[PDB]
Amino acid sequence: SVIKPDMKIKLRMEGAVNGHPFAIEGVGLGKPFEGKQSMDLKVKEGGPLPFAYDILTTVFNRVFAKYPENIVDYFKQSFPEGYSWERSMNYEDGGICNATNDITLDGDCYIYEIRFDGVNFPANGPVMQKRTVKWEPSTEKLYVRDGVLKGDVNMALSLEGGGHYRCDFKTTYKAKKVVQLPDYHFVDHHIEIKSHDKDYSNVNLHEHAEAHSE
Repeated sequence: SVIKPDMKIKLRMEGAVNGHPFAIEGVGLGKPFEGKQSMDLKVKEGGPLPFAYDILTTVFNRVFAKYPENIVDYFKQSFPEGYSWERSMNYEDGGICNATNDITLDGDCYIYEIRFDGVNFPANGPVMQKRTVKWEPSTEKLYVRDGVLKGDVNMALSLEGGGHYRCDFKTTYKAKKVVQLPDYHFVDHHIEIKSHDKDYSNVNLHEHAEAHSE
């Protein structure tokens, strides 16, 4: 297979939040079969970012998910051609983020082309006022719809000062070539920023994911 235990990551994100443009590029590595990955992100345009960095982290590849033998792996199946996904993230206070990622493979490195667009975040909200701490772990529900894979997850950001800020995710994954379709299943996720400088110009982001079924 084209999927090897150790692979590299390279990405560029171009986006905007409340109409203000920015761009971030990253370099990382991961273990597709263990569902582990790490990366170093750097703001190239639009910094210092005037919004909570956390609204970006889950946009920074389900190929990095431990898939058991009894569960069809939609993602690892799609390479070398690769796959792409679209997502809408609806926050409880009206803020909404749309994102897309086109994932291709070059040798042993995945290449991401990411677009990010968020709007309607309240000026006094947790995002614009950067009052988030981290995302809580989550469980994504994945199911097939019209020959493609859909995935929804109830997300929540812990807020500095107590409480949580809820956001609902709705994603569509599209393999660039025909692959076997899986049965309804789940993917546990745990994303964490391990380090970063004061204004988040540099960020070290890690993620751990594992799939499973009833």
